This record gives sequence, structure tokens and C-alpha cells, in this order.
Amino acid sequence: DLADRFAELERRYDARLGVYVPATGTTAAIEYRADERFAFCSTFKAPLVAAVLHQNPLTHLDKLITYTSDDIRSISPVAQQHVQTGMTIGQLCDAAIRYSDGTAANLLLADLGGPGGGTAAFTGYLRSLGDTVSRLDAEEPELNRDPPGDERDTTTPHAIALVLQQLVLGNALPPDKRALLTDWMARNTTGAKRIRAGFPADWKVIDKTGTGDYGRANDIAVVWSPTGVPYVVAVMSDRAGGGYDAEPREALLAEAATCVAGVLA
Ligand SMILES: *C(=O)/C=C/NCC(=O)CCO
Repeated sequence: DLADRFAELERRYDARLGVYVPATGTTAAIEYRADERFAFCSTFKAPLVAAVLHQNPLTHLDKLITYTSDDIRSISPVAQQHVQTGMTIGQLCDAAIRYSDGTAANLLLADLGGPGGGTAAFTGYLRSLGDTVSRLDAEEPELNRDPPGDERDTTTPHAIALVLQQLVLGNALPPDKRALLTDWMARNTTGAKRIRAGFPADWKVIDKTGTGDYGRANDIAVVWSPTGVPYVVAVMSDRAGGGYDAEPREALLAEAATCVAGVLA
């Protein structure tokens, strides 16, 4: 039984687990703590890129953005390497999604602009997609650090699944912008041990991970069966019982995803 299996994993990892898979033609919604709030952590970077894509002509991707030492304040595997030359918006989108680049994300927030260094406009983008639940209040590094229970910088597996569904499978973005987003998630480098690990190799998996303090580990994905039937999978977790320095546990998500893949196969 699926809920039994998820509860078993929670006990195994001393964790809180949230899971949502939207209903399709022949499958019921899968939901476990799906309406509980979990920190976004880096999962926000996927809808962030969508916000920036949406807001601008496609060739805004070619705009060069410069930044300096005091802009590197978080894990930034790509931006740290290009600080001396700058990065285009396209390069920032790429790094934000594929390397979960924190500086790239901050610069993209600033590009989106408005109050809160773009956090207000980011939240507004989500509201435009009918998400009245999620909220972004801080950028990197602060957004991963809110205490367990605090609503700042949170989404829910349910809310984020419906947002991702519109972005990737629905018509939130024009086809060209949709393809850019989809392809970046498809080429993600951070996700091998999460949802990807739970689905057989003949299923296509695209994703954006999140990791944070208090043992936070998330992953949002779109997967396609070997016959091209897509499902959206959101998995979020925290281990508040270990305190701020609790280790995120990817294996939770891999196991949760295996359970899910078992039902969808
Ligand atoms: C996106 O999730 C970036 C997360 N940066 C923080 C960490 O990965 C370690 C703990 O927060």
C-alpha cells in the first residue's frame, strides 16, 4: 500500500515526506502530505527561468550580465567560473537549472526585477498560473534556511506539481520557450540520485532538484513512459528532527520515486 510505504520511508529516514503526482486519463492523483508546506529550496529555479523566458523576447537570452565578487554568496558551480567575463541570460538560465547555480538564480531574480529583488515578481508569476499557495520571500543563500514550519519560501508538492505541469505539458509558455525550459531540465546534472533513480531507464526523466538546511531534499520532475505518456512527480522532504545541520538524504527521494514508478508502470 502506497501510503504505508511512504510512512515506512519517513520512519527509516527520520523525515517528513511529501509526494504529489497529478491525476491523468487513467491514473488517480498520488498524494502524501501533498498539501503540507515544504521549502522550495532550488526547485524555484525552474519556474524562475520560465518567468524570465515568459517576460522577454527570446533573444533576451543573448544579453550579457556582469557581476562581481560580492555577488557570489551561495553554491554557484558555473557563475564562480565566469565572474571575470559575465554570463548571458541564457547561460544564467542554463546554470540555474542544470547546476542549481545560486548566483545565477539571484541574477535572474534581479532581471525579473521589482520589490524584494524580484521575489515579489516571481511569486506573481506563480499566481498567474493559479498557484495561490507558494511564496518566495528571500533569494540565495537565505531561502534554504527558514525554520521547519515557517511559511516563508515554501511551496507544497501539490502546488509545485500543478505549476510544473502547466510549464512543461500545458500552455503556460509558447512552444519555443517551453522547449528551452524542458531541454534545460532534461540536461539537468544534479538529479541522478533522485527521481531519476526511481524510474526505469526507458522512461524519460527531466527534473530540478532542491537541497536545504534541516535535511531538506526535493525533486520536481516530468517523466514519460516508454510509450510517451507523461506524469508530473513532485517529491519533497525534510529531516527537522536532526536540526539545522541534518543531512539531506537523496535515497529517500529515490525510494519514494521507485514506489511511484511501481504504481505508474
Ligand atoms: C538549491 O536547492 C540550492 C541549495 N543550496 C544549499 C544546499 O544545497 C546545501 C544546504 O542548504
